[PDB]
Order: sequence, then C-alpha cells, then structure tokens
Amino acid sequence: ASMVLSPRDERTLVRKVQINPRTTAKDLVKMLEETGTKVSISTVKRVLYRHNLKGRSARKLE
Repeated sequence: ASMVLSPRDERTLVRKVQINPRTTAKDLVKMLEETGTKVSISTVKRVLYRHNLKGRSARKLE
C-alpha cells in the first residue's frame, strides 16, 4: 500500500480520490480492470475509509 506498490494504479487512485471527492468504488473497479491489474475490492473499500478519516493534501489554502 504505502510504498506505492502498483505505480500506475495506486498513484492514480490516491491523487483522484483526494482531489475529486466525487470519485467512488464503481469508478475505481472500472479503472483497475481497464489497466488489467487484479486488485481485491476489500483493499479498495478500506482505503476509501482511510481517506475519509484523513485526506492528505497540498492544495488550496494548506
């Protein structure tokens, strides 16, 4: 996870979910199969809860 294990998919996911609060699990599964990387739903579902608890950001006021 933290290291950026899958350098296209994890890197894209952490940028998009924090920048666009619109982005949901249905978007994420569609991108993962489009890339062709097998990723479990449960890790996607848990990282969404983690980013709901903390969004780490270097944009706008902060």
